[PDB]
Amino acid sequence: GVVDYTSLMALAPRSKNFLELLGVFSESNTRYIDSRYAEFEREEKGVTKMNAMARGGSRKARKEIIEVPFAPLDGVTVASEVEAFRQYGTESQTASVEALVQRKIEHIQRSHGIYIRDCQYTALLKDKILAEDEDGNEITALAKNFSTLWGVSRKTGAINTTTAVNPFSVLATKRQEIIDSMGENNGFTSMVVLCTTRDFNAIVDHPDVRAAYEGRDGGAEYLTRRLGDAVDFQVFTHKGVTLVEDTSGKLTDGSAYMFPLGVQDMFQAVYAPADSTDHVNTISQGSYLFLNAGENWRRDVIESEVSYACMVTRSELICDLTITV
Amino acid sequence: GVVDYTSLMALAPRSKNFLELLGVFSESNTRYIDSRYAEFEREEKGVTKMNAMARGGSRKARKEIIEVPFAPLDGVTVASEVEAFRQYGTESQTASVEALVQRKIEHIQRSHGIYIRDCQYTALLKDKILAEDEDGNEITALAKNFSTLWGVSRKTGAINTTTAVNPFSVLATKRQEIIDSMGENNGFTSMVVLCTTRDFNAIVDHPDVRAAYEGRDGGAEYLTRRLGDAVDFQVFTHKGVTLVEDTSGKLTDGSAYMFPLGVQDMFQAVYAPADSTDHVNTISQGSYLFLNAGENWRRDVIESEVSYACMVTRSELICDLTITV
Amino acid sequence: GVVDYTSLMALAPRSKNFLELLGVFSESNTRYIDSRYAEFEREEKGVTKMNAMARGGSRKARKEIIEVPFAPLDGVTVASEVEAFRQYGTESQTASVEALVQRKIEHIQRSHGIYIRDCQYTALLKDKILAEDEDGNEITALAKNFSTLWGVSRKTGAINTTTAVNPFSVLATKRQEIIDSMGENNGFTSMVVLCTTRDFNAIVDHPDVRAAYEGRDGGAEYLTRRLGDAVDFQVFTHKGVTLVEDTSGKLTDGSAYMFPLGVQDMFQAVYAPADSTDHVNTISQGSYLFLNAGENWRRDVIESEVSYACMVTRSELICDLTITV
Amino acid sequence: GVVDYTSLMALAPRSKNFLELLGVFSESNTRYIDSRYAEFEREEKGVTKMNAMARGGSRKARKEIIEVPFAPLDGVTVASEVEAFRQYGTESQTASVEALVQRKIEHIQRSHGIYIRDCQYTALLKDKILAEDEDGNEITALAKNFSTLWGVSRKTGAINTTTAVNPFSVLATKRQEIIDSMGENNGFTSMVVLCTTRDFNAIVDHPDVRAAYEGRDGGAEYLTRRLGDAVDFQVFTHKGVTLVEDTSGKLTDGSAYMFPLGVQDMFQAVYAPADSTDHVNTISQGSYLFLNAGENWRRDVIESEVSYACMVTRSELICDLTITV
Amino acid sequence: GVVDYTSLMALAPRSKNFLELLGVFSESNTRYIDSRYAEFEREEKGVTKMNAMARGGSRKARKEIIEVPFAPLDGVTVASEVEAFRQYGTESQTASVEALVQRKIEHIQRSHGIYIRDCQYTALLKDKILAEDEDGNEITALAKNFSTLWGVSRKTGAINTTTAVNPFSVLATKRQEIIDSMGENNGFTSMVVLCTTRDFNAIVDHPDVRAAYEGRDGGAEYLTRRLGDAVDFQVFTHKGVTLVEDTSGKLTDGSAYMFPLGVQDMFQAVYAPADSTDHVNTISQGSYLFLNAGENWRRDVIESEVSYACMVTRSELICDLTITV
Repeated sequence: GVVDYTSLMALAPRSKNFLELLGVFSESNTRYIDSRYAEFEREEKGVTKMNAMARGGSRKARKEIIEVPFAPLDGVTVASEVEAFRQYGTESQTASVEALVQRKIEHIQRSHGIYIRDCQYTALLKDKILAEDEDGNEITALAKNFSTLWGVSRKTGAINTTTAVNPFSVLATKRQEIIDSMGENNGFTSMVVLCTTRDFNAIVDHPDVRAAYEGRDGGAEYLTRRLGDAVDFQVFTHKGVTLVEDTSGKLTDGSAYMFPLGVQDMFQAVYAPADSTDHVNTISQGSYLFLNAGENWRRDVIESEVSYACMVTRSELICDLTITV
Repeated sequence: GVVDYTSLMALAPRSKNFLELLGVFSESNTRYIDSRYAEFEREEKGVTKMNAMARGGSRKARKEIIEVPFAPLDGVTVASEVEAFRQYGTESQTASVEALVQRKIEHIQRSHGIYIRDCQYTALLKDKILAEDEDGNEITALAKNFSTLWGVSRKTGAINTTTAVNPFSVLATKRQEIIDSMGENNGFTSMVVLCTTRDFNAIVDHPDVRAAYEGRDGGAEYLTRRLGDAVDFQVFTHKGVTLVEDTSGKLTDGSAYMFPLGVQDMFQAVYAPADSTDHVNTISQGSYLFLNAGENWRRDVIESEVSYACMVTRSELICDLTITV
Repeated sequence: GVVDYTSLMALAPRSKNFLELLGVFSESNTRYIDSRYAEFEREEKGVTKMNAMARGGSRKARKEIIEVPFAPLDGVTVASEVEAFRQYGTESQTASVEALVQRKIEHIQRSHGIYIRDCQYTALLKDKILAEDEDGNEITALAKNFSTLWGVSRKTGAINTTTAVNPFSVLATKRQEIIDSMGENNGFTSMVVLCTTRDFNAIVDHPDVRAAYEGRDGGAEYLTRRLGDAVDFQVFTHKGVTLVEDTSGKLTDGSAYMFPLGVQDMFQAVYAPADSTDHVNTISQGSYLFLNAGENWRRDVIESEVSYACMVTRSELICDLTITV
Repeated sequence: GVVDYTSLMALAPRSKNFLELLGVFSESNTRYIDSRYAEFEREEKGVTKMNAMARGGSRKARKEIIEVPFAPLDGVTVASEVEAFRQYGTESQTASVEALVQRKIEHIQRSHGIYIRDCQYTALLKDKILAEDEDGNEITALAKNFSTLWGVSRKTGAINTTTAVNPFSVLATKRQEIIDSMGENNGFTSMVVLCTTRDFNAIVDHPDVRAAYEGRDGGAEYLTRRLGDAVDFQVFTHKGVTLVEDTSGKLTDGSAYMFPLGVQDMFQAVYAPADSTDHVNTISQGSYLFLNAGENWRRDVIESEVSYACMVTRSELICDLTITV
Repeated sequence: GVVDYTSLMALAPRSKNFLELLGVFSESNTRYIDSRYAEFEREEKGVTKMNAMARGGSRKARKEIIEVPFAPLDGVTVASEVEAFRQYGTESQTASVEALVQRKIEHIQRSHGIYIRDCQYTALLKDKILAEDEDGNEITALAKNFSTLWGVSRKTGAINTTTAVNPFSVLATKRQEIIDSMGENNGFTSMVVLCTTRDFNAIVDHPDVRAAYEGRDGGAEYLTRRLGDAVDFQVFTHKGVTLVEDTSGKLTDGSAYMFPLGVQDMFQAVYAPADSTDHVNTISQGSYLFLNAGENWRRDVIESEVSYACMVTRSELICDLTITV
């Protein structure tokens, strides 16, 4: 005796974390599937068009299958007043049958968005799929490192800005290495450096560049700043690279990362379907919601789960930079 | 012989005071209830999701009940020309049956907004619920200090910017204390310092920071300034904290407060229902309005009341800073 | 044989002079009445709400009546081609029956707006109602000084910026005097100084403040500048007061005025009805328009009139400052 | 056998040249007439309203008639595929019956806009109506100088910025002369100086003002710049006058003009009707278009013409300034 | 047994590369035709209007025909789940029948946009039509140089900014040469210099102009920057010319180009129809899409092709500048 209420999940769309705002994981490179196994094709080849004749026809991608981790947050009790989920029809919406549903959906979306932000930051920073048990111990049968998955390796770096010299030389060399790795595409938009607030301050005021960054600060001139105005982050552009001060808190100090934006199919995502006998071999809606009124004779629960995974197919283009303060 | 006209309250929505613009008390963390007693749950725990299996289930909040203070401003006399509250139907709206109603509603909303701003500023500054009699004497049976309510304590500070040194060190230490208090969440957006105009000027031009704040003033670069453009306040960002010059007038001189923005469920609010035999155990519309035409044989009155309360559940994260000029 | 065409007055709304843009006289504090006598209530008291009980009830304004000056500009002749005022119906609008009406209405609105701007500037500057005969001689039976009307007095000042010292000290003292006059309200938004271009230049570049105003000019940072972008005025903020360079031309040189913005009911206005046997004891539409086709056998006229008045109820808060160059 | 297609002219409205963007010749002071002779009334008098009584009534413009020059650009051949001007009905619009019509209309509008910009620049600069034959020789029977038309004279000037001193003194004196000429109106908005790029550079960097214009350049602070953002011109404000660098190309070097903006009825325009037996004593649509399919047995032509004229009624307020580099 | 699905191409419009954003190749100067041969008319003459009489009538363009290169990217296999191209009707859209189609269309549009950007950059930089075989060898029977096509020649330049002097003198001389080439039109908007990032940095910080470009950087003041805010490029204006730092990657280092914007008919484009027996002598939709379900008994393919060409009719106005670092 379970009734589905997944459609109401759209009544309050999630927010957009800093990575989503930067466009690293957007709604474009994210597809909904109908199986627990998700296909990701890392197409690194040429699809160039060329001139042909009026007749004569004329016109090999490594893809991998993984298991999408399951994460239910079904912990929820219906208060028998929040049983106003019998919406639409004729309803009594006003505020009584609208605001309660909106608040419940907003709470669920906040929890799901926190989980998804954790997944995305794990994919970008640790270069692996997030999958952990209740105790906080990684499930090695689901946490698959991308480098060891695609048969590829990632770049590194080592900079200490306290002593002397301009650190941006290493960043430029990494830029040349990355663009050589892209080769026949070279389709990056900008070079961003996700750095902590302390690292940003340390690298922004050292005497080699302490004048240009402070005296000649081009406020509201950077493309990211103009495209932002929804977050209070601080940016600085120099030597063809941009320093971005992440303020989410998940960026551990002493570890800044530099990577390009705009490379197609570099970052992907998926929304596997929910575990059920009715939702098997059926397309997924992303975040689910079921109202169970037969699990317990005393209270009815609101079961909610989300299946989601991320990877960096072109993981070779990420510079796992290390800073020292 | 009383007819209700609460629905017309929406014809002129209230303004948004500085606290509402900053997002401290917004329409999100504010719910309408159907009883004089309001429930507030200070959930400070972990609701993290984790990986599970295809089967096996897998998935303690202190809440307190208070009395919502009642505040009627029913003082109002119908002029027998402002008896045009027989709107809609066919009406004669034009200006005669529209502008009078709009002006009356705007006046009532202005009074209610002043009262609500007083409530919110009392909750933030004095860390207690505002409840006073006609003489201006606190009703101790309703004014419940939040610290002594949740079994929690608040932080303090002591800075004199007239002599020397950079005051922001104390602010940074308080920031670390607050983020340690949040612990496993650390989900603050920015560190704002509600300071008076005199305190702002004193702390902005002392010679330790007199150059950066004046010469290197990043006008229209702060997130608050970009998100504002509806108030003429002045802001300054330094050392990872923002100085905000409140211009509402309710911020007494010599007492600036520093607190974080964005912490979920830290600030809440409620709208208890109106005292009546028809509005008991019925959801509330916020601000009410009744037209009484039998109270006095001579004149008819316009009774209006609003029930409203605020608290700071995570009161431990507020730094009750003290400044000296 | 007269047909009314007052409704077409809305086809081209008036502009907004500098005072209207600043919000001194807006559409909020302006009401339409149905008599030649207008009521203005200077409520300077407390309407504060307070806590009460579930039962027990719980909950003197000087208002004055004046005569609204009448001002007809009925001088107008119908060209017998501008007799296309038989609009709507089926019409022939295209451009023939639309642009002629629009141009006539725009001309009438321009004249009325000039008159109304004169009324508003007289109310603010000379602190009296504008009422003059054809020769330009004041009608003392209608020109009622606000100070001698409300039983109140206004403030003054005296500053010469040519010699030395910072003039803003006098402005600050006047600010304290005004806020003391408001007392239990203190609800001003900003301190604006309506000053002429010559006075603005004289007070902006004297050596005491010649550096901050020029070198440290916070362009596009003032609230008025951000809220403007529809006028080319120049502003400067210092010592908690703003210097505004009026460019309307009605501000005589050597006389700058400082007054607060946002004080409720300080500035009011009214639109008395037109003088007629059909428009007596009838609500007013503001600006009227009648087509008279029986006044003269040769030509038909377009009679237009507007009744309008302004006052400063809280006149005690205006600083009639005097400058010397 | 001619069918009219004037209505399709609105499918692609013209652009707005620099003069139109500045508001010198806008859609407000431009009326459509029904005769080859156009009436322009230079009303320089007082229409001020004044107080009157409840009864007693209470309440000479030089206008000139000119011939509107005719300018046909009927040179056009229908390709028998651009015979898709049988639009609407049921059509086949898609792209075939839409884009061809749009391109033809855009071409015609571009030619007409070039002609109209020439007319407007001739009216402003040479202070005469543009009317020339095919050879480029002025038709003295239509080119009527405005000064010799209204019985008025225009101002002049003489400045050489290469040597020394501040040129703006002459501009200020001309400003006082102009405002004295306006007298009882004085309703100008700003003092603009249409100057060439070379003249702008010469007058902007001479050592008397080389510091303020370069070091203290108030970028995006001028009213014109904020109201622009559709043209890449450069502006500078000083001494109550604005220097505007025209980039249209029709401003000959060594001749900059200073004139006020906002003066009512100073600049006017007209759209006389097309020369035909069906369009005589009929209101005009501005730019016409006729499809003639009987003029030539071989090809059908697309006849298009526009009648248009401009004048400066208050020509006495224009300073025909002369610069020397 | 082939069904056409060209209409769905509009479900996801292409992006706009840097050249399209600058307006070099926009949707205005781009027409859809119905033959493999495209007509381009380089009209460099006078179409000026002039005054005429009420009667008397009053009122030679080199055009060339080329073959539009054909470029199919028909390489595509239907997954038998992406056979949801039976959209509309009643459908099951939700996400299943919407997102798959949207993703396929977005992929096809991305490939086509890359091809079209290559065509446009070849037309602008190499001044020839792009046409190459699979091996990447130019088809000389389709690659027609514009100079040798129109009987015209292009300009050149030679600047080395490393040594001394101001390079902008050569740019100014080229500007005068170009405007002399335009002659009786002179209708350019701005002088842009498409330069690489390295060339931009080299030419922006050399000591002759190292101060104005850095100290006096007019951020957000250039017209291109205001009209942009969709790309993170950097611009600088000096001596009446603008330096633009292209970041697309197709601009080879050591070769910057200066050319004017706004010249009518200088840049054109075309969309020839698809090669088929049903799409011959039929207007073109730009990018096509056909679903072939009889080509192979095993899998069905998604055939897609685009015919497209560009030229610079007024090629004489482009300065093929050469830089040296």
